[PDB]
Amino acid sequence: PILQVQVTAGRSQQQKTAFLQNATKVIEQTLNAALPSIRISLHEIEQQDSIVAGQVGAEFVNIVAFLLAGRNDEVKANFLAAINKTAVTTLDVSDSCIRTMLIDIAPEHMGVQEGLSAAAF
Amino acid sequence: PILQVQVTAGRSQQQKTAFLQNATKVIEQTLNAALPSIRISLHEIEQQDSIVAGQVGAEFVNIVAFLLAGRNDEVKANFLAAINKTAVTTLDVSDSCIRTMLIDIAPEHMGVQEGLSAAAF
Amino acid sequence: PILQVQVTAGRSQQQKTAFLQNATKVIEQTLNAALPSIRISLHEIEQQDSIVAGQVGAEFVNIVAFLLAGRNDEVKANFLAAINKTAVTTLDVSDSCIRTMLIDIAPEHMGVQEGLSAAAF
Repeated sequence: PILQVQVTAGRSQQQKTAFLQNATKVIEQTLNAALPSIRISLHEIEQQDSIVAGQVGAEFVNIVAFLLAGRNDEVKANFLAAINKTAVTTLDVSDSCIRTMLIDIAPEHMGVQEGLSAAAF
Repeated sequence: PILQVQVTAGRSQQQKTAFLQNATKVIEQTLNAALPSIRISLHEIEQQDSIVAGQVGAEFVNIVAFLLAGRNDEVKANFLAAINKTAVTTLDVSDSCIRTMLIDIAPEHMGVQEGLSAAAF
Repeated sequence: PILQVQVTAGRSQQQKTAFLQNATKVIEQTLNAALPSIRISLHEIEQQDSIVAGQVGAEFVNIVAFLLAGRNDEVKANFLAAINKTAVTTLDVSDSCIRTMLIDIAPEHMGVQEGLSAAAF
């Protein structure tokens, strides 16, 4: 499951390092995808370049997760809980402010190694 | 509805400030989501880091909007019109160059407060 | 089909220029969308701001492609192959490390020129 993440700006590397590290380790820990399938990208966002509720500058994370369809409401429900857990622990933010977004892609619609669709595996 | 936005780079803050402000106010004004549900993130893009039609460096906006499924073609159709309106007014761009992308997420597939899926509310 | 792209950081412009140029030319070359419909945005990502497999700093690309639904598994399958081809040729990376993500949007859910949904055309 490749992941892209927006966090409110202003963290040390190891925050935005260890977070990606146990984000990977939690993406394995969240069934399927050994390792080579997962990636995670962090892209910090400036205050006065974001708004939570209606207050510009409000700390935030949104995870968009692209996974290969065929997975269960409850394993997905499990991703969400452990990944909010990790984001909280190692990004030093609130549980409430992480918006994850689980996007299940079909094997013919993900272009992977060699540009052969994921289906062709 | 959390929002992520790519605009061609080169604006003053208040442009890329007031735009987010009435983008929020228009996201309320566009039925459902009181406030705490909405967020908006702006991420400006350099010329020669984007292309509209086939001409590198061409002013542009693309809004990706993540909303909770269950909403109507016409309220969505309403988002699009007022949000192109706002993007135009306060980002100082053309109507034609904003590409919005309405993505309706299911309540079990959005991880929100506490990492409990949105369904569990 | 508007495109957003994350590449591992560290390329010259013309890499991240010509890539967008034949990415456009290949998006035409991949049936439908004359030109004014396509856009492509590149957003480079720092090492220690990304992870492929579980190794922070690993060169990578992910293309998210937003296209208007109604297109065939095999033309999409064609996008993937030529666009991995182009990404490889002109971004100087491996075939295996590009993750594309084909997202087919419905004509009423894409807000385009004038903020009139794409359906209304």
